[PDB]
Amino acid sequence: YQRKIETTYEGDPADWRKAIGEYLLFQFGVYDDPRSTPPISLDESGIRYFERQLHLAGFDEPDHPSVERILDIGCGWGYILKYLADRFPHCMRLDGVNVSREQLEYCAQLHAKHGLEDRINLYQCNAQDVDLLPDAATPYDLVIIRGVISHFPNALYEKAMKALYPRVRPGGSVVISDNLYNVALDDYRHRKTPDYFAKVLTDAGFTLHDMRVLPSNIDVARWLMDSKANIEKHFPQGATGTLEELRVLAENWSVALIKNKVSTYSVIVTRPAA
Ligand SMILES: Nc1ncnc2c1ncn2[C@@H]1O[C@H](CSCC[C@H](N)C(=O)O)[C@@H](O)[C@H]1O
Ligand code: NA
Ligand code: NA
Repeated sequence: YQRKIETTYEGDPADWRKAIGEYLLFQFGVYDDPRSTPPISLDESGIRYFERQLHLAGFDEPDHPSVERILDIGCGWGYILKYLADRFPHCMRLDGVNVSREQLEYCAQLHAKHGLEDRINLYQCNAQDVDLLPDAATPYDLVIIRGVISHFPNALYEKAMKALYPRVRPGGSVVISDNLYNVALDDYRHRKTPDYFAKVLTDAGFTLHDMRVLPSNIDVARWLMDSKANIEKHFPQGATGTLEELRVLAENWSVALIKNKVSTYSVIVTRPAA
């Protein structure tokens, strides 16, 4: 299982920057932010989407909880952790978990470029093993799971949430983005529905704060077709590996989004007080 994930994300980050943007954010974007000046890049749409999730989780309210420890589960190429270090300058502990050694090497380089290595800790760790993270005595105020659970089988997703719940502070937020199938059954010719997806979280003990389609189907399609155009512009001789797979997937996934067969969801849950 884990070797397949490692193979998927082992490619040169410089090639990925040409495909998905300089920030290497890989869970779509929003094209509706009044602060965005068109044309809207993948970097811009991705960050504005993440900012909208933090807004929906209550972090623009002046009396939100003090963000003292952060976890990013499946932290990709590390820009969400960089953004969060800038967003919460008083947060002196941000932890990233990832199975991809190539992505973690890039994360360490990005964080070192910004002098963030004393605030951001990196762990080569499966999501199911978050119970192994150091200092259980300091719970997490904010946990990010951005485009990761779609890579998990149902047993792994349930096991990971069971491991995560004790590590979240009461009143702390888990801010999730994932790619779901809108209906349980489609014509014959890691599938999760919204009801199933939310029930894993509430069964684990979390309380729903907000769940909605975000980005919109047409915004996810825009992100995919802009990434496809980037790959075709920057690899005119032909793409290889995961970037060729993304180029092909962009059209098929965009069609499914236009037909409303699949959507991307923002899912925010909190740990309740005992
Ligand atoms: N079981 C697992 N445990 C930890 N990380 C996992 C995982 N399965 C997938 N991943 C990681 O999940 C990420 C999916 S891509 C999304 C990356 C990042 N969160 C972003 O929003 O840009 C990759 O970093 C991949 O290596
Ligand atoms: Na390159
Ligand atoms: Na690896």
